[PDB]
Amino acid sequence: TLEKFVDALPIPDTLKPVQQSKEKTYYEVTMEECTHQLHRDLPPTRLWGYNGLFPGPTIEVKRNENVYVKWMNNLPSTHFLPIDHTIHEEPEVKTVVHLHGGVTPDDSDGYPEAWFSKDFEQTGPYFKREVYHYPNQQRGAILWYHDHAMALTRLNVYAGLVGAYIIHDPKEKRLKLPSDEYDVPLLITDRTINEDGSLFYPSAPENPSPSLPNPSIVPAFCGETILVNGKVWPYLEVEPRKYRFRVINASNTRTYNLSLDNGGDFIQIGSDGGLLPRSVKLNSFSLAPAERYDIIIDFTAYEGESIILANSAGCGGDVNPETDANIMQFRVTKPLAQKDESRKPKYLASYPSVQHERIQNIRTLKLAGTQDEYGRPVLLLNNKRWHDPVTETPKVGTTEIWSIINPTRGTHPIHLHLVSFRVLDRRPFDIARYQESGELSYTGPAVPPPPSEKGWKDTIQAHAGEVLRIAATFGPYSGRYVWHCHILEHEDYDMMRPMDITDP
Ligand SMILES: [Cu+2]
Ligand SMILES: [Cu+2]
Ligand SMILES: [Cu+2]
Ligand SMILES: [Cu+2]
Repeated sequence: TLEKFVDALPIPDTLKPVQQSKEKTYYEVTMEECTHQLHRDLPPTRLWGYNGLFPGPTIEVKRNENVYVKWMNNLPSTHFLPIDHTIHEEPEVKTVVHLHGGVTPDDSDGYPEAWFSKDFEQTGPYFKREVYHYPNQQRGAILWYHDHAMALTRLNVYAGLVGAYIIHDPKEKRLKLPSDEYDVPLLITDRTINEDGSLFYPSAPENPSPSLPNPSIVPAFCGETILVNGKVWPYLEVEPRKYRFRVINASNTRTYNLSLDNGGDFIQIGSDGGLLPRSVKLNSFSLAPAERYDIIIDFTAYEGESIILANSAGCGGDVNPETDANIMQFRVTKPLAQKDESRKPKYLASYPSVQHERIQNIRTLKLAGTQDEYGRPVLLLNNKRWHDPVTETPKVGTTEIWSIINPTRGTHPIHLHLVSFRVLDRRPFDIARYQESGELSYTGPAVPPPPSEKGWKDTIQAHAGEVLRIAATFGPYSGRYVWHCHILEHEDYDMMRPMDITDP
C-alpha cells in the first residue's frame, strides 16, 4: 500500500470573483477533465474537477452577500467511470451543481432533473437557469458543493466534483475564533486507486450473479485509501496554537469515527447548520457522508509532536491499522507566524430551542425498499420511487416533526434540502414486529440528542432499529426541493424523493 504521510496537505485556493460590487458578486466555475497527482509514488490521475481542481476552489462569502455562480460543463461527452443505464436521445454526461446546506431558490438548488450537458446543449426537464443565485440569507456555516445529476451522482462525485463553501457572519467575528491561515477546510474522500494511478470504481458487485447487468450499480462503496483535500494520507505542518478545521465528509458511503492518537481532544464549535449554542469537548466523533463538524484543535501543548487523525469505523469490514484506520497526520513543527489571539469560547450562539413554533404536521416516514428483476436491492423512502407522485408537501413557513423509522440493518444519513433542523430524540423499536404488522412497539425510552446535535443539522444519522424525530421549519422559500439518503449508492437507486414546499 501507499506510504502514509509523505505529501503535504493541499489548501484549496479561495476562488476570486469575475465581477464584484456592493450589490452582487459573480463567479464562473467550469467542470474540466484534468490530471492530478494524488500521492508521491503514483502517476497522475485522470479526474473531473471544478475549474480543473480536486477538490474545487473554496468559495468564501458573507451572510446576505448576493452571490451568483455560473456553473459550466466543459467535460468530455463520455464518462470514464462505469455507467449502469438499467437504474433509470439523452447525453451520457449530465451535470448539475448543488450547494449542500444552501438556503437557495429552487431553480438554483441543483435539482437532479435540472441537469445540463456540455455547453448547456441539452438540459433536463427542470432546468431553468445557467447562472445560479445564492442570496446567503442564513447562518454562518460550513457548506459544500457537489454534483447532483439524476442517476449519476455517485459517479460524478467520485470523479472529483466536490468543493467547500464557507459563509462568514460578521456578527460572529467578535468570538475571535481561529481565522484566515488558521481556518482550514478538510474534505475527506475515500478512493480506490489502480497501480497506474487511475481511479477504480466497481463495474459490478464482487462475483456477480449472471442475472445482473454489466455494468451494475453496487449498494455501497468502500475505498481502500483515504484522501484529505485531494491527497492520499497527507501530513499538515501546524503551528503550536489553535486551529479551526471545517471537517467535511465528501465520501460516497464511508462513515468515519475520528480521534487523535495522542489522546487529545476536539472542541466542536459547529454542526451542518452553523455554530452550536455551546462548545463541546470531544475525544471522538462520528461523521457520515455529507455531515460537517466545525472544530478547534489546540496544538499549543503538543509542540514537536506528530499526531495522527485516526479512524475506528469500519466500511465493509473492520478498519485496517495500516490503511483506512488513518486519515492524516499533524506535525506541530511550524514556527509561530504571530501571537495566538484566537479563542475557544464556551458561549457561541442562540439555542435553537429559544424559538417556539407550532407543530403544523407530524410526518411519519419509513426507510425500506424492494428487489428488482435482476435481484438487486432497491432502497426506497416510504416504498415510493423517485418518479412517483410527490407526497412530502409541507406548507411554507410551517414547522413539522418528521418521524423517521429505520427497520433496515444499517445507518442512513438522511438529508433535507433548503432547511436546517433540530434533533428531538431517538427511540429503539421491535424491528420484527414492525415488519410483520406495521405497528411500532418501543423497546426502550427516547434518548435526547447529545450536545453535538443540540444545534442545527441538515444531514442526520438514522440508526438501525430506531425512530429518529427531527423538527424543521420549511422556508423561507417555497418550491420544488428534495430529501434523500446521502449514501450516494443508495440515493441513485432509489432512496430519493421530491419535496414540495407549498404556498397558499
Ligand atoms: Cu450533499
Ligand atoms: Cu443538499
Ligand atoms: Cu441509505
Ligand atoms: Cu441532495
